[PDB]
Amino acid sequence: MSGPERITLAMTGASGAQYGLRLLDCLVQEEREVHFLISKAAQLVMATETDVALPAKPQAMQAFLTEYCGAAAGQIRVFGQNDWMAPPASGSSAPNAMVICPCSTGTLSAVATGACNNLIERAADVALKERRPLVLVPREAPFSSIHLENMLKLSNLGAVILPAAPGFYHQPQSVEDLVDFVVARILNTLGIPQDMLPRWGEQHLVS
Amino acid sequence: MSGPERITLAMTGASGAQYGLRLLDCLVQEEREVHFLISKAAQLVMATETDVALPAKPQAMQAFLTEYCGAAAGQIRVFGQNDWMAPPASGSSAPNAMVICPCSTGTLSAVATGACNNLIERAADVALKERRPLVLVPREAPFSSIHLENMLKLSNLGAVILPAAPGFYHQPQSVEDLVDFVVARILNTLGIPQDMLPRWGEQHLVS
Amino acid sequence: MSGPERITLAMTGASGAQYGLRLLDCLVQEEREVHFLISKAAQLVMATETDVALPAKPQAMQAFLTEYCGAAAGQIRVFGQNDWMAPPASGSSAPNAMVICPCSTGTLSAVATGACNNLIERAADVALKERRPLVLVPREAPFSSIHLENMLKLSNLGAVILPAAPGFYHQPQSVEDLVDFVVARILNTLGIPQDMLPRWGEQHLVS
Amino acid sequence: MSGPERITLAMTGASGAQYGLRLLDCLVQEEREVHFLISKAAQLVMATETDVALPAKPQAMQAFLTEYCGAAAGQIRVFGQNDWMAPPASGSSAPNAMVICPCSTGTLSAVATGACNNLIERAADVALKERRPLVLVPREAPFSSIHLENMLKLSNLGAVILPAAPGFYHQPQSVEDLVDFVVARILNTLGIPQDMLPRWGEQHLVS
Amino acid sequence: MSGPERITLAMTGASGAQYGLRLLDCLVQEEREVHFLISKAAQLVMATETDVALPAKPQAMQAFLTEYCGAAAGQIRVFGQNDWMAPPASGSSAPNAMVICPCSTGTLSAVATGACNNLIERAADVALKERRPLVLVPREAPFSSIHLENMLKLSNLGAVILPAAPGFYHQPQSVEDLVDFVVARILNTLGIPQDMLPRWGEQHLVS
Amino acid sequence: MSGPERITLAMTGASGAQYGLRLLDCLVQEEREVHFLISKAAQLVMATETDVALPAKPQAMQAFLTEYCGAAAGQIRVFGQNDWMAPPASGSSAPNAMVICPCSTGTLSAVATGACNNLIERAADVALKERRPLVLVPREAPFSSIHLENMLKLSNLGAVILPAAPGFYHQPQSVEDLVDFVVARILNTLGIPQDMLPRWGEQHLVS
Amino acid sequence: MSGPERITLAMTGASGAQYGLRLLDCLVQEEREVHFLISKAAQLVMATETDVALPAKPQAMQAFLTEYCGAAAGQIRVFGQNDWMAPPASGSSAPNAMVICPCSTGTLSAVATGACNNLIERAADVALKERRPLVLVPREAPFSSIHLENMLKLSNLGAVILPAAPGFYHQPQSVEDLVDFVVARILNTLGIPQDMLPRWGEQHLVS
Amino acid sequence: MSGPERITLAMTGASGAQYGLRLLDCLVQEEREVHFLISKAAQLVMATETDVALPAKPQAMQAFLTEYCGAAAGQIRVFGQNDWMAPPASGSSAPNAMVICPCSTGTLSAVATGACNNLIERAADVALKERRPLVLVPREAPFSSIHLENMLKLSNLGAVILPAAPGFYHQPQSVEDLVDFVVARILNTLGIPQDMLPRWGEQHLVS
Ligand SMILES: Cc1cc2nc3c(=O)[nH]c(=O)nc-3n(C[C@H](O)[C@H](O)[C@H](O)COP(=O)(O)O)c2cc1C
Ligand SMILES: Cc1cc2nc3c(=O)[nH]c(=O)nc-3n(C[C@H](O)[C@H](O)[C@H](O)COP(=O)(O)O)c2cc1C
Ligand SMILES: Cc1cc2nc3c(=O)[nH]c(=O)nc-3n(C[C@H](O)[C@H](O)[C@H](O)COP(=O)(O)O)c2cc1C
Ligand SMILES: Cc1cc2nc3c(=O)[nH]c(=O)nc-3n(C[C@H](O)[C@H](O)[C@H](O)COP(=O)(O)O)c2cc1C
Ligand SMILES: Cc1cc2nc3c(=O)[nH]c(=O)nc-3n(C[C@H](O)[C@H](O)[C@H](O)COP(=O)(O)O)c2cc1C
Ligand SMILES: Cc1cc2nc3c(=O)[nH]c(=O)nc-3n(C[C@H](O)[C@H](O)[C@H](O)COP(=O)(O)O)c2cc1C
Ligand SMILES: Cc1cc2nc3c(=O)[nH]c(=O)nc-3n(C[C@H](O)[C@H](O)[C@H](O)COP(=O)(O)O)c2cc1C
Ligand SMILES: Cc1cc2nc3c(=O)[nH]c(=O)nc-3n(C[C@H](O)[C@H](O)[C@H](O)COP(=O)(O)O)c2cc1C
Ligand SMILES: CC(C)=CCOP(=O)(O)O
Ligand SMILES: CC(C)=CCOP(=O)(O)O
Ligand SMILES: CC(C)=CCOP(=O)(O)O
Ligand SMILES: CC(C)=CCOP(=O)(O)O
Ligand SMILES: CC(C)=CCOP(=O)(O)O
Ligand SMILES: CC(C)=CCOP(=O)(O)O
Ligand SMILES: CC(C)=CCOP(=O)(O)O
Ligand SMILES: CC(C)=CCOP(=O)(O)O
Ligand SMILES: [K+]
Ligand SMILES: [K+]
Ligand SMILES: [K+]
Ligand SMILES: [K+]
Ligand SMILES: [K+]
Ligand SMILES: [K+]
Ligand SMILES: [K+]
Ligand SMILES: [K+]
Repeated sequence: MSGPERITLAMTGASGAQYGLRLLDCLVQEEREVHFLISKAAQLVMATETDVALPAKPQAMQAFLTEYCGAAAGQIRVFGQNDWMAPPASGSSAPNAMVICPCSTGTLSAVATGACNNLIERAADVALKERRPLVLVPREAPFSSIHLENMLKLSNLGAVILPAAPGFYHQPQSVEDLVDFVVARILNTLGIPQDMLPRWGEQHLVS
Repeated sequence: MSGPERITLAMTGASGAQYGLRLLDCLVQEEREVHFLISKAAQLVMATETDVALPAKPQAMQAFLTEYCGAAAGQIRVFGQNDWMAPPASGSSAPNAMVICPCSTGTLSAVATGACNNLIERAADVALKERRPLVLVPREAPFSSIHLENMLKLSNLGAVILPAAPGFYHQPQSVEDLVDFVVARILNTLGIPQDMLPRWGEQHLVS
Repeated sequence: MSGPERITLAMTGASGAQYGLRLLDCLVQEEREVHFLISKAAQLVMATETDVALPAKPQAMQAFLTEYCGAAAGQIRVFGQNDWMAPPASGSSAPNAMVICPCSTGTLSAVATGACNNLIERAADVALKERRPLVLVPREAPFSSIHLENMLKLSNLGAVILPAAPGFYHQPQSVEDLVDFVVARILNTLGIPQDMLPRWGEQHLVS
Repeated sequence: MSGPERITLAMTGASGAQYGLRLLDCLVQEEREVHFLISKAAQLVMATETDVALPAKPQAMQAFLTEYCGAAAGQIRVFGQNDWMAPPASGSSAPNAMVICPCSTGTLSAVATGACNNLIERAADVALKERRPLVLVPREAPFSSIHLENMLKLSNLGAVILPAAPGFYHQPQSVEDLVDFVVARILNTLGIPQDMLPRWGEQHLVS
Repeated sequence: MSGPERITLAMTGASGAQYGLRLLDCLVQEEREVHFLISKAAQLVMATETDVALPAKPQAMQAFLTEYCGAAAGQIRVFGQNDWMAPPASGSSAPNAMVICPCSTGTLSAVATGACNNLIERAADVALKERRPLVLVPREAPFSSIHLENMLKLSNLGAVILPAAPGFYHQPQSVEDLVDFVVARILNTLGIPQDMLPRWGEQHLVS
Repeated sequence: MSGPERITLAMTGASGAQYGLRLLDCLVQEEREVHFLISKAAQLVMATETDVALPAKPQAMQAFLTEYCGAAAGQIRVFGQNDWMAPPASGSSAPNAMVICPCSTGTLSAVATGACNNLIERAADVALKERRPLVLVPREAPFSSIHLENMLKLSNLGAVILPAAPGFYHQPQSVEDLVDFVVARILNTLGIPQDMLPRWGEQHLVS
Repeated sequence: MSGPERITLAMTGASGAQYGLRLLDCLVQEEREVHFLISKAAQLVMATETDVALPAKPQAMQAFLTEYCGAAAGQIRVFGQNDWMAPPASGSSAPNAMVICPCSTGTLSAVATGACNNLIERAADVALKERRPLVLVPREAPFSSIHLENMLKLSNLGAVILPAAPGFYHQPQSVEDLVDFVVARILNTLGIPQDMLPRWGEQHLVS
Repeated sequence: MSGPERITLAMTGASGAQYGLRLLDCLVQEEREVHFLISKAAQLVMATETDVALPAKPQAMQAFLTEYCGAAAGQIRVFGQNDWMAPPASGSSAPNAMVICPCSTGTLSAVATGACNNLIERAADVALKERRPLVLVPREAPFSSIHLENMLKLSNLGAVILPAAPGFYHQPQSVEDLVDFVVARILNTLGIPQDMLPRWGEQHLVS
């Protein structure tokens, strides 16, 4: 397979819960193992913006997402916000790529400063120290200078800052097509196959 | 009226021509005077992403947009890319707010470095030196460190960096609802009334 | 009216609870709408330094402060520390000026780094990104280099750093006169009328 | 009225005393209240470059300028260089816009470093801390890196650096027309009406 | 006595709980007063890495540690994570040296940014502002650039960054000898006598 | 004795002359030798804010302060603003701690830039180069970025920035109790005994 | 002869075409060889601000300027904007001093960033790399922070930033006298004799 | 095979010679080719801290280490400190990963500054310029700001700073278990299999 076998997928409390659920679904369809983390605020976002009725506790959440996605037993792990016995908490874990989608400005801040206050933040700290892939998907507008400095610091350290800023150059017809644009770029970044977004100009030879 | 009487609206060659056309339409409906500039690349974007058949030359373009938007005679000015006799080229002009929507990474760069190679770039240079409003609406993903440094520099100088990163917390049902989210935030930034996006929590008293 | 119609007033756990209560009282007397937030540590400060017996929960706190201040029904809103449905949590809210009085070194830090861990910190993050007024009133001595760097960063971004450092040039006779000095400068900063502190030299013509 | 009711006008010892006297005259004609400060070196410049015989002491200077300008009694205040009882010395004063015209490199330095050695320098320090308008009009050539760093620091803090560098694009015919160009840009910066310099392109609709 | 009479000893959730317990034991044997703080994560580390069954609540923990160490009544104080009435929370307290051993990357971050979210972090903030000794003992590998920037900032402000990186130049024979190496260097840093690690070259006169 | 035998006490022209006079009184009561310096502006502040009728010339001022404070002959030295033969002007002098209380923004600037224009500024320059204690007590609000950069630079070089920002956590009942709070913190900083402000939590053992 | 034998004189599209034409005339009268470059925008400025009817193409322009200035055949070279075979394009050319007069903000930007988009910009890039004289004469007001950073960078690298900011201390009587002031300072900078501006104080011996 | 076929292993004169010998042994057992370099000071460390009697000259050292490790002929190359004909001296060499274990503060400095004074330092310079793996294993405590700046610079350039700071979370029972912890993390960093340190949480599915 091309790309990572295991992805840590963290959802934090920015608007755009649809992006994180669609990415989860694509990762599952690509037979990847997902270590799923979700913040309390992201739970409130998902309740507000979607009709997904996500259970609160990790085992119930795991059972629910496995069914929602059509996943295999064991394919989605769920870990709670203080579960330091989970693989993402240590750099001695097997290597995973990590994506924070969506990424709140508060989570962006914590990652940029090294605040390590829950498993999402620690997981990101471990990805950086181990030089494992780290993709942040912020959703905010305007971005203040606070936000921008935090994104620049992490981009300079090799994190990929991938704003939830979809393109329109494949004539999107629905909200889903815009969601899938962003998801496709995340999968592209990770080196995971996707067929939602064609390869630009692949068939163009000259002019 | 609340907000500026005159807006310089520059469209550059990032994906998201729909945002610039919808903002133009809203500004016209709010009885504002618009000084419209468009780059050659933005013309190619508009041809690719939309069914708007925009004429190439400024007078024909002006006639076309006046009709497209339902504007009054004289309400949309169009100026070509080297027209230094246009108001935006000089800080001795009457004051305008300026929005670059969408803003390509190349236009972002030119504004951040002071490159003054066409009227859009000069207009932005004048807005900064005169401390007149300047709003950039970049559409790109990932953002590299190049992009982020350019956005940070301009944000620190009082430009508003407003990525084309719509929210989902009003349960959007169509591409248009996402377009209108971004447009609403631009109008909010400018201090121009809009009723596309409600005032969050306006009716919430306690808890 | 001169100055903002709505002020977000956040009290955090620095010494100087008297300043925040007096400012609240002045804002109420000036017929402003106040969105009141208070941290858990600020509750402990208020219990230690004052004889105000503030209820713990937002609705009871709202009822209590409305009575304490002589406010109109609805004039003081109180929002709890995780209430993301409150106006201050979103930049799509109606615009407010925000004052953090007093501002702990920990809240100063969170605002400077963009940590967004409760509604006070998120509210400040939103004020900065929206270029809405943000006034911090730190109370600390000595200030370390940590403190000073955090204040400088925010001052450079247009926040007003207004230490709780009263002047003596109007011959204060009581603790209240010193409290009112600081409050007056906050109201001056906000553009709200006050008659506690005269306009210096207003009547001086020459020499 | 558009623009500030009160301007603090400080003349320092750069060449270009004509600019400061013409601005004073325009401000008076626009019915503004002027708080006038002049350095000892600026007195020597005025004696060298002009035929204005300015008295040395503040009351005599005030009487003289009131007559020279056709001002109303009380409209021009003059304050001496150590008069800390004057409004500009305190941020608790009524708000004024401040212009230093012309601005010597030494005054530029003092403002950039916060040196507070006379009332002009303190007044500028107060304008910055209160986020009241501050316009500096340097006259120097070449500018060294010392000069440029000082101007950049203050520009980054929201001061307007407006060099005495007139334009020629309205075909000036006299020294006075060049003086009036610079004065017009200062008044433009302050938001005060002026009809010396037309609004560029105001009548240009297309091309 | 040489060295401080009172040490604030904070244990945070890095691996190396043995270092903190051994330092506590040495401090007790040197008749020092210890103000002991421990984070929730450090409690989980101690449970995982050692057979010390530490009670959870401060009074029970105090009784337990007094017995474990052979301490005098009152010699070990224990304070909970929000106990702002404890001496370390205020710079008006009697002076203490502070050691964070072990120091997690998250606690390192909080100290470097001034986040003041529990008593350990506030205590460190107070040590820095009062220019009282502050020793951090990080245990992490690799160190990322996040970690290193945080350590550099604090080292530049006079904190001692003392990694849990034992030496081998006294031919250690056990895990305990390595633990005691690090502890000895902490005591050396604090100016407290120790005889675990000889003074290098003390008896070497020439060559 | 604990703390320095000799303190250079400089009063500059910020509001808060009461702080400097009370500190002088405490230092005298602690049998310290004081080298007293006062700026011309500080003389004007003392005349405005207090009923102390301080003579202008150093010998008369010395006689006056010796009486005002109950000092021993020779215990208060007074030196004029250009007296380079005074001990504070040279690092070859016997070592003193220096406190600038209150510290104007102009004196803060001069110390931060090394301007050495009077004996107070030179004395501070000498304290820094000799790594002798230097405590600045600024009184200003808001602090601008100018102020904050100057304070940060000096704090990074080991000066203590101690704003005149009293605490309220010992339930102050008078202006004097607030003055004494600040004075106590200065004496704490210097290592001089004081009993105005208790040691926080000294009697708290657990919880 | 004192000063350079060859000057590259580039005119760019800032207001102040009179300065560039007068400098050209003085250089010709001093028997210097001039390599003349002019941007398209500078052609539009010259048409607007002057009655010089400058031909568009380099050979016609050369013939025209030779006549306008009274120059010898071959004394004024003109090179077009993409003529890389011209001496200024290579550092292996014979050495020239270069002056950009007037210098637009866009040309200032290009030189500061190394953009090399036409022969003027490349010529400046070559002057810097060869440590040959480079004088920029900007004409703009206000200068923004963009402008100032670009000028500072180049000043730090040894370029001379000489704003078109004439002095008045030789009692100018006409627009020409102000033009000649600036020209004189450029010639002074280059080490070329001029008698338009006397040597200040040359005859002053004492006082 | 996973990971690099060739590792340049440099031992420098920090304490911790055991780490370098154990890593050498593991690399040999994993059938990797090792290019071994050792500094003169590291020879003195090995003599002091271990009972390995390492010959001084490269051929004798090679024979000795081949036997000590059970290596194949040709599997360990040894190169002397000025042998510029060795592969590590040139980026045109076949690619190797490089580890400096242990890394003295002096070698850390040389690598950070580009000092190229022996083959170890040149080899590291080549690894950085070729973007080949470079892992430094410093052993020092405290780390000064000198050390930390050097580590930060190299970490920012993509070197891995892996302090000799073992963890205790697998209940180490001997000095060897601590040595093997660090070695395992180096092998993890390099992508070489190891079974000394389990993959954290690999078997944890939920909670
Ligand atoms: C409905 C809703 C939408 C939100 N949208 C955003 C958003 O788009 N971006 C953002 O940075 N925060 C947003 N927030 C706020 C955060 O959720 C808040 O700052 C929180 O502290 C983030 O915490 P977390 O990073 O632990 O998830 C939203 C909150 C809610 C309830
Ligand atoms: C269909 C199309 C879509 C594009 N989308 C983007 C985009 O989303 N962001 C971007 O920075 N550039 C985009 N580009 C590229 C630019 O248009 C290109 O870099 C151009 O030089 C911008 O020039 P301008 O700033 O003068 O408009 C796009 C180009 C085309 C043709
Ligand atoms: C009585 C009392 C007084 C305090 N005084 C201060 C103070 O003056 N400045 C400060 O930064 N923290 C002070 N603190 C500490 C904070 O309250 C503490 O650092 C807390 O974490 C701040 O949290 P908050 O920012 O969420 O309110 C005080 C605490 C108490 C209990
Ligand atoms: C006739 C004359 C012209 C001057 N022209 C300038 C000038 O153009 N720019 C400048 O920075 N200083 C000029 N100076 C010098 C200053 O006046 C001098 O540096 C002085 O210290 C400025 O002090 P001030 O800032 O208190 O006015 C001039 C002085 C005189 C006497
Ligand atoms: C068994 C165990 C070992 C840990 N080892 C480390 C470590 O060596 N370094 C580290 O920075 N964090 C380590 N952590 C993680 C932290 O404990 C986590 O990031 C936590 O948020 C730190 O919180 P604290 O600073 O409040 O103690 C470990 C956690 C556990 C459970
Ligand atoms: C009554 C009075 C009160 C003042 N209060 C302050 C103040 O609180 N802070 C300040 O920086 N300057 C204050 N100033 C201004 C200064 O005294 C002024 O900037 C002066 O140049 C300081 O000079 P010095 O540093 O030599 O004492 C005050 C002046 C007077 C007359
Ligand atoms: C009449 C006229 C006057 C101008 N005045 C200025 C000016 O004073 N300063 C400036 O930076 N640009 C001025 N401009 C704008 C520039 O000419 C424009 O930004 C252009 O892109 C500069 O290109 P160039 O650097 O290749 O000459 C002026 C333009 C015209 C037409
Ligand atoms: C026994 C011994 C132990 C040493 N331990 C260390 C150490 O732990 N860290 C360190 O930086 N230097 C240590 N040094 C010092 C260095 O070896 C010394 O600074 C040397 O110049 C390093 O040179 P190199 O980098 O060429 O190996 C030690 C030296 C000896 C003899
Ligand atoms: C949860 C845990 C074992 C953290 C330690 O991991 P690492 O050694 O810091 O990568
Ligand atoms: C097009 C034109 C007149 C540019 C000059 O404007 P400004 O004086 O630089 O603001
Ligand atoms: C609570 C909420 C709707 C946060 C999103 O606000 P914004 O779009 O980030 O200004
Ligand atoms: C002259 C005077 C009262 C200075 C104090 O003003 P502010 O409180 O520093 O703004
Ligand atoms: C817990 C408490 C009294 C904090 C205030 O201490 P300090 O005045 O900030 O050193
Ligand atoms: C007044 C005097 C002797 C200044 C010289 O002191 P130092 O040698 O600069 O410390
Ligand atoms: C036009 C040309 C030969 C450019 C190369 O010049 P140089 O070697 O870069 O100074
Ligand atoms: C020892 C040698 C051939 C050094 C040159 O290598 P490279 O071309 O600098 O990578
Ligand atoms: K959470
Ligand atoms: K174009
Ligand atoms: K709270
Ligand atoms: K003066
Ligand atoms: K805790
Ligand atoms: K003085
Ligand atoms: K051109
Ligand atoms: K060597």
